[PDB]
Amino acid sequence: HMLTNLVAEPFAKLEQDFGGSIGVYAMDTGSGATVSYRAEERFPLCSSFKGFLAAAVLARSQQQAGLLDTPIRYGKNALVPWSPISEKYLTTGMTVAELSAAAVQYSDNAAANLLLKELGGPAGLTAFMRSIGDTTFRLDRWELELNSAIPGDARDTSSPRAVTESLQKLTLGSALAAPQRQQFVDWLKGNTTGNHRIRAAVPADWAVGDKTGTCGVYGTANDYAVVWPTGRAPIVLAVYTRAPNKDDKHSEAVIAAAARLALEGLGVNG
Ligand SMILES: *[B@@-]1(O)O[C@H](CN)c2ccccc21
Repeated sequence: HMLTNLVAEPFAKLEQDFGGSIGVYAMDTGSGATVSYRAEERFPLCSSFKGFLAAAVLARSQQQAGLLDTPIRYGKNALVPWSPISEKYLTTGMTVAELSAAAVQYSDNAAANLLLKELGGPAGLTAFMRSIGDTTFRLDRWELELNSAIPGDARDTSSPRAVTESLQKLTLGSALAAPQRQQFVDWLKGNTTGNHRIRAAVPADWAVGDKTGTCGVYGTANDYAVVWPTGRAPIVLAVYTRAPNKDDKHSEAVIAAAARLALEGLGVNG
C-alpha cells in the first residue's frame, strides 16, 4: 500500500470525459511503486488475450521442441473476420510460430482460434494462466463471440492488475524459460496495432512491446505493455476501458492519455 498511488492523477476526470470507466495498473519493477485506478475491476479482454495465448504456446514449446516449427493447414471455414495474415496463407498453411506472431502482432483471429484449439480451448488458456498464479483471468469463448463485452458479464474478462502481474511474470520474471521469454518480448515489440495507445505515451527512444484489444461495442478497448525507459528498470502497465451503452465508441486517445498519467504517477520522465 505504502508505494501505491504516491502521487494522485486525474483518472476520474479522464473517464468522465470519455463517458465510461477506465482501469489502470502500472508497476515500476525497480522500486515496486504502483499506480492503480479501478485496478481490480473486471474488463473484457477482447483481443488482448492473444498475447497470453502466445505465451502459453511458448510455455508448451519448452516441452515440445518441434512445436513452433509445426506446419498448420486450415480451411476457408477457419478464416473469420479480421484475419489479415492467415488469409494470405490459406493455400499454403503457416507454422505455429507464425500463427502466434500473427495473433500477437496483427490480432489475427483465425490464428488465435487455431492456437486456442492447440491448447484445449478457452479452458486450456485459463489453466495456463492459473499455472502462473493468475486467479482472475478467465477465457470462456472463442473468436468472435468473446467480444460481446456485455455490462456485468464476467466471461472473457480480467482485471488491469492481474493483466499487469501476469505480463510481468511472463516478460521479466521466470514464468517462461529465458529463450521463450525473449521470444514473447520480441513478438510484443513487433506489434503493429498499438501505435495510438500506450506507445503514443512512450518516448521513441525507449523500447516497448504491447498487445491491444478492441471489442467493437460498449466503448470497450485496451492495451497492455512492457516499457524499457533508458537508465532505469522496466515498467509494466495495463489500461482497459468500457462504457455503458452498446454503441458507445472506444477511444485510442483516452488509452494513451491514461498511460501518460500512469507514467507521470510513477515519476517516470517522458
Ligand atoms: B481484437 O480486439 O483485435 C482485432 C482488431 N481491432 C479484432 C478484430 C475483430 C474482433 C476482435 C478483435
